[PDB]
Amino acid sequence: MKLSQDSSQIELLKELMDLQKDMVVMLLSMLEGNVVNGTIGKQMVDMLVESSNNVEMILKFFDMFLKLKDLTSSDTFKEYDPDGKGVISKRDFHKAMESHKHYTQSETEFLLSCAETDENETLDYEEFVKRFHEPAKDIGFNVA
Repeated sequence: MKLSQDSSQIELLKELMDLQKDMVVMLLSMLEGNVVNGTIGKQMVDMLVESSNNVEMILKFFDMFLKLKDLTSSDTFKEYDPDGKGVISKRDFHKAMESHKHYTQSETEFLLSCAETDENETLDYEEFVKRFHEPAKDIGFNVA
């Protein structure tokens, strides 16, 4: 959450979320050959309950950045961006989100903060949904 809002700390976020993927992969390997009501499962569940709040935040992050692809693919946003130029405005993206209505006020504010716009207040949603959706789609599948 901290690095996503910042603009310079993008490669660090990529490295951190690659470390996250490798952690989840090791966790999956720890359950390889699992049995019903096993000690390893007991201990993983204990760890998850111990760190439940952090998993809550991680899951919320992944969900809000997984719904971004559906928002982009919706026809309401296609009306706002009639051509495939890949560039949309701040009002335009905000109104698209507010019509999409599946994002709360806090989620919309966080998305706007994580969205970087230049002097024209226009962002590239074709990279905004690749810098975040793809790592989310990659890690969250392993978490699931």
